[PDB]
Amino acid sequence: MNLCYIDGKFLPLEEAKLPVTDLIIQRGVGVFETISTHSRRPLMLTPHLKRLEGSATASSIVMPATLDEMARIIREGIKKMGCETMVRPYITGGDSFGKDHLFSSSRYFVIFAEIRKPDPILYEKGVALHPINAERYLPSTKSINYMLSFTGQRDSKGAYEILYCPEGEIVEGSHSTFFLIKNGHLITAPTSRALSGTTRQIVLELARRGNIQVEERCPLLTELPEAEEAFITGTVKELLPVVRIGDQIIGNGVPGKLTKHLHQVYLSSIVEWLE
Amino acid sequence: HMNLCYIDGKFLPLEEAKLPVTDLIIQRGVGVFETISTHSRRPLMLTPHLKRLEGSATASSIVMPATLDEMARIIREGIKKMGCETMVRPYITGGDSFGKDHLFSSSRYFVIFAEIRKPDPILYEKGVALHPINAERYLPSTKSINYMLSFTGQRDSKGAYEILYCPEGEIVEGSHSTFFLIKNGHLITAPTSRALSGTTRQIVLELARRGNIQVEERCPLLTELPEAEEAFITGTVKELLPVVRIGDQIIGNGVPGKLTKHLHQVYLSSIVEWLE
Ligand SMILES: Cc1ncc(COP(=O)(O)O)c(C/N=C(\CCC(=O)O)C(=O)O)c1O
Ligand SMILES: Cc1ncc(COP(=O)(O)O)c(CN)c1O
Repeated sequence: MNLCYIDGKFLPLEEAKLPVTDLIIQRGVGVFETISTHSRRPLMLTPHLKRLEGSATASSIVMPATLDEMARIIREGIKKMGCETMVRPYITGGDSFGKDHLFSSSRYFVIFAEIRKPDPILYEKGVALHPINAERYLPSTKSINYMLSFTGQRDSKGAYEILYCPEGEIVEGSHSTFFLIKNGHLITAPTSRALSGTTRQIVLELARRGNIQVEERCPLLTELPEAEEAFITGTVKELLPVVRIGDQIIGNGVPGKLTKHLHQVYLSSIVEWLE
Repeated sequence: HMNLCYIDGKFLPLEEAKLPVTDLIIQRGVGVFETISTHSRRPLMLTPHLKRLEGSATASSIVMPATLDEMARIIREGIKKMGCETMVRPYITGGDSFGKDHLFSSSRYFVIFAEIRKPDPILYEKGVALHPINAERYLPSTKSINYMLSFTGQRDSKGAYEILYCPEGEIVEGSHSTFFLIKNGHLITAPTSRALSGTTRQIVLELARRGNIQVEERCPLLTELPEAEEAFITGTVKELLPVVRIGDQIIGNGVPGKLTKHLHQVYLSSIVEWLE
């Protein structure tokens, strides 16, 4: 069964509740991470917890626990789940923004759920993305505000995921780092504009190992007709091929050879970053 | 009276009200709300606020969890229990799931009742400062719970009262307020194609129509501020709050102006007409 660690206890997820006074509810003041397991070990646990502290600090939220305490809770919850686990620690604003311009009464909780990988057919056929003219503000911060990822899909035509394409510059997915492949090169937005993805970081290391050139610039929507391949990355989805962006088919409209090769190398290599 | 929360069919003490962590308002910021205030313990613009709430929900793919008649019933019953000037905030949550049908079909709702806290009389006397930012509210007709930018954007606000959304130097609105500029004795305010349909905004345009004061529904430009006489922001609690500084730019003579004070007086004299 799914779990939530809150107020010092592991509860059944469905029993865990938060006071309506919390500014995560009232004003969307919250940050979080998604951590996933392979062989019941958390992948890039330390990078994820460093990113969470980064998100909190950048949002003027005082950490309500040490990273060592959060790692302790995360390991104990994975052990209790006894399966491959998706873990989501949340840090809330809590009830007040002080005279000192900090959230000093932050609450936190940690969700544990059995991992749900995208369906194997989505790796075989790839997915469609819906481009929007919008950006994530303070893009290095992973806040809980994913409203546009849902609302901005009243007319997404069954797309898997939103693509933030401010003024036609591709930055990233609502849940994913975006990679374009052009002439055998990787193109991905720089971390000035895109979240510093853990999967992103591993793919750049794999590209270095493979002597695959990476350009850290925003691919343009206007470059898509000349791309060979595209994929999106995240700890759960791994490398997921993108065969359509809006009305634009990417290359031949099926997952490409460099995407499949990089996904195979990822799966073979991720032991190195298991904690 | 103590603060209340209506949730799961009961009025609780606010401090006892809790929401499941499974709710996507918590996990993903899927939430919309309104702020309703009282004059003489009667709700101001209750129907326009509830229609705006349904607008917000519908535009966010959230299936309303109660009828507007039921929400109105709850709001009136809570005001009666408070027996004082009340700020009322109904919230509509995403609930636990986004369906294969691209809707939030298990929305929750709750309603907070709190004693009204007006800005300090000194802020009406001296006016306030706004901090301009190069950003916009996406889905601007929708009032969502996402106010993170209003808080984080105060590392460098220089003590501003409120952030002002000034995408590409075009003034749209505050994080919590409608923005009005005064030039040559008339009103400039962003159109509702770009700004929230403020209930205070709507009343101010009707008062302008009655007073034969010209309203231009265009985004005032940061570059026009040196030529403005006055500015103010509006919201159901703050009423008309003078703005004497935007960024490093002083507005007019740097004190509240005569058309702002006149419109605030007519507002307060006339307010009964929009009570329900
Ligand atoms: C805005 C955004 N960009 C990029 C990423 C990719 O980051 P990483 O490679 O560190 O996972 C995420 C992860 N979004 C997730 C997890 C999705 C996944 O694991 O595939 C989320 O919680 O939505 C994200 O939310
Ligand atoms: C973005 C925004 N703009 C304007 C307003 C003012 O609307 P009203 O006059 O209905 O309070 C609010 C309400 N706090 C708001 O959140």
